[PDB]
Amino acid sequence: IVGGYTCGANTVPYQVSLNSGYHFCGGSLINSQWVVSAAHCYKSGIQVRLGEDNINVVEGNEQFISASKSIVHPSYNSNTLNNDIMLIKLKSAASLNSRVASISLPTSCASAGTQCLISGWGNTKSSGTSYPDVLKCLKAPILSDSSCKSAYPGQITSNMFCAGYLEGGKDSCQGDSGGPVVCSGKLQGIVSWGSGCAQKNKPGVYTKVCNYVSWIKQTIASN
Ligand SMILES: NC(=O)c1cccc(N)c1
Ligand SMILES: [Ca+2]
Repeated sequence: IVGGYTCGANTVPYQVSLNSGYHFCGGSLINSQWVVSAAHCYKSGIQVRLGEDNINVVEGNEQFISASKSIVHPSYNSNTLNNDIMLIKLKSAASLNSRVASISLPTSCASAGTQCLISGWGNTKSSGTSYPDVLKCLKAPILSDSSCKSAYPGQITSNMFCAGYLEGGKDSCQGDSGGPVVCSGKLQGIVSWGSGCAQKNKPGVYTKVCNYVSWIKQTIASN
């Protein structure tokens, strides 16, 4: 997260870290058994880390649970990142508490201008590299579809939206991928891609979760 702030420990209790020997992506807990992330975060051997604040220090509220299965969206296109969404099932159910909690799925899509909370452990610099140990947060509005498509002509599908600031300076970045965009208490986005981070006229692009609710619910119910 570039241009954000330190969230505070366990203030985003649905945020998870995906770990394969190291943190590599975020995700969101949607029930005690299932996490949503980005398809481009797929790999085998994922351990889901819940209850984290400093990802390099055991602070006492963590749960570390191996994934038993991962399900990439059937229409995911790795060349264009269309349908950049996957589901991860936990080998054992998370123990839900105030610091490990699920986030509700949308009942409809969110409007442009709605303010959202984006979070992650990704890079905090817009040129160069610095990774935080603690979770970072950014408040940012959903941008109009026209401003999104203007910024990325030929690359935005109906399964993507932009959020952030056309002036630059505040954005998600490498290492935030797969993590949440929450608006009005619902998981509306997944950190997906962008041209650099926090650059002018290049807002972050997010997977449009509201298009996938039926797929999520049916997939979970059958797996
Ligand atoms: N360009 C990047 O490193 C990146 C990755 C994920 C999200 C965003 N906004 C940017
Ligand atoms: Ca920790």
